[PDB]
Amino acid sequence: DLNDAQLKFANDVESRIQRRIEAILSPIVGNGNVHAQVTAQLDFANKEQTEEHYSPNGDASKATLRSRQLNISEQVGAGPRSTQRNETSNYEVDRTIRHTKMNVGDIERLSVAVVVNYKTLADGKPLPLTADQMKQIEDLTREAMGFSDKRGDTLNVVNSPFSA
Amino acid sequence: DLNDAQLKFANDVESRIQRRIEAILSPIVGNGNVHAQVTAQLDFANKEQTEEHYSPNGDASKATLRSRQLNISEQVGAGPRSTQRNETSNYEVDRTIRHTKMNVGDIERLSVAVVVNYKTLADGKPLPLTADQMKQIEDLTREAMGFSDKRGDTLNVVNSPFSA
Amino acid sequence: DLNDAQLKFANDVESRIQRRIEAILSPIVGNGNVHAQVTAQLDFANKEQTEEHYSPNGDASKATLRSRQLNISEQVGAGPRSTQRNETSNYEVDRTIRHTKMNVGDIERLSVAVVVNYKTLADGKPLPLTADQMKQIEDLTREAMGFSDKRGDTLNVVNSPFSA
Amino acid sequence: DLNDAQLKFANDVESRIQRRIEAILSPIVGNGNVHAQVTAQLDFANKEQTEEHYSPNGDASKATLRSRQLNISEQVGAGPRSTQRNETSNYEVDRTIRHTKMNVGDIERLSVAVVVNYKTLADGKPLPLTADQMKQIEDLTREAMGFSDKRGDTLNVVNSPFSA
Repeated sequence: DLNDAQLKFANDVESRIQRRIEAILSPIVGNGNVHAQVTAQLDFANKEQTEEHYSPNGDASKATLRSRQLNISEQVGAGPRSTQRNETSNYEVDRTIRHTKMNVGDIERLSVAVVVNYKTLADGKPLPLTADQMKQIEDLTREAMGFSDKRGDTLNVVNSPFSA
Repeated sequence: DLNDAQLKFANDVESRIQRRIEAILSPIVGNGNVHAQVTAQLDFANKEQTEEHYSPNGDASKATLRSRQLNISEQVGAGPRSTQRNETSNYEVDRTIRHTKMNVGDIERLSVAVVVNYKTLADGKPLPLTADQMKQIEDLTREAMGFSDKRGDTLNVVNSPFSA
Repeated sequence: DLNDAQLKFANDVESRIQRRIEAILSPIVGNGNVHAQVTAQLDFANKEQTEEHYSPNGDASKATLRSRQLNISEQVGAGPRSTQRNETSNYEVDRTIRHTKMNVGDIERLSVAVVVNYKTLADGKPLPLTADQMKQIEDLTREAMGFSDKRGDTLNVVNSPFSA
Repeated sequence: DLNDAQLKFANDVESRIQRRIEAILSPIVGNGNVHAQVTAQLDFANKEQTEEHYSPNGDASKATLRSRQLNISEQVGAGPRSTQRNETSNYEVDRTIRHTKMNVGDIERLSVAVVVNYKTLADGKPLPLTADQMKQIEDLTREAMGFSDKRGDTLNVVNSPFSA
């Protein structure tokens, strides 16, 4: 029931990422000379979070006060000195409440496998690509897939001649 | 259901960013001599936040007072001196409450992949572009995509001859 | 639903900024010899704010009083002196409450990309523009776009010959 | 009843992982020259979790205070010294409540078995593949299956000639 809807959601996301990669990889490598497939680890767990933050007021310069009683006594007779300080302070503090409801269906970790073809010249020899072109393909695929390191995304692009 | 609506929202945003990039990249590079694709990491999490800020009043110059009782006693007989100061102060403080409801569907991180063609002169030789022109294309794409560093936007523009 | 309305709002704002830029850039550079595109980062977050400000009254010259009790005693017998001052003061303070509801749909950051053509004389040679003319175009575009530094606006105008 | 629905859910997930692997393994190894089967250990246990986190306030620099009473007495007569410090502090602490409902049907551990064929040249000799090609197949399968180490995923790809 709901599981099938989630699976179809994942399939559509993967297909659209695949198409976005293919769109940029087509003009330079050529139609059919590139194949990519995407798998997506998604987030279907309902989470609700409330965050409370208090600004520190331990420093007297940023401390906000409402009432303060400072009783000071010094009975000098060091000799028979007698110092007494009774201090009472009531503070008002900064407060920030944030309520967050995470979206259901977010992407947790995306791994993408891309395979490119060789280059057959007018003679027909399948000449492999170069390192610079491979790096360009890797960068383009990283851009298309929305590659990020916090998610833990992995990308692998290899070059090999396609079968007949 | 709602996930499909969010996905269509993302697709429309990406398509419009793509079209905006293409619009400026067309007059100089030429029709079809430029291809770009956009992916958008969006924000579909409902957040509500209330912020409270208190202006500090620790300095006597900016401190606002309502009532103040200052009892001072000095019984000089340092000898048998006896100083006593009882101070009570009630303050009124500046207060700023901000209530914020973040919009659903905002952009978190935008990464854009742009590929340009080579230059075929009247002879037909695919002459590659220059560094200055590449920098101009990068700047134009950054302007079109709304490039920002707080979001974490990444842009990659590479030059390569298009396939037939 | 609402997201589409917000997107159309952004598109209309961007189109009108584009048209305003084109309107002034047309008479001097010429029809079609200028192309500009605008992207707008907008504010669709409902914010409500209440601000309270108290005028400081720590200086006796600007302090407003309602009731004041000053008991002073000096029993001179420094010898066996005995000074005692009990002071109680009730103040009335200036107060300013400001309630603000920010508009939904305001502009946060505007970045604009403008491209101009070269100058083809009667012979037909595409002569590039000059530094003074480029500075004039930059100033005119800044004026049209409502360029501001608090927002974080970025503008890029480059000169390049248009393609056929 | 529900068990059959869960089993069909597992079968669909396994079939889609199998198809994703086959899709990338087809262009290079060839149609029919690759066979893969997937088994999935799934999560059909309803879990509900509430998490509470308190920011530490043991350091006076990050400690937020509401009321503080500090009575200090020093009766010097080390001699007949008498120090007494009575300190009472009321704190306000940061608080974060997270409520999480894990999705039913998540993947716990995925193990995948892939078998590839040999290479029969124009002569017909079944030449085995190379180490580099085997490593490429392993990497592609890891990418397709969403291989992860936290889950405990295991992958085994072996090379052997297919039977008639």
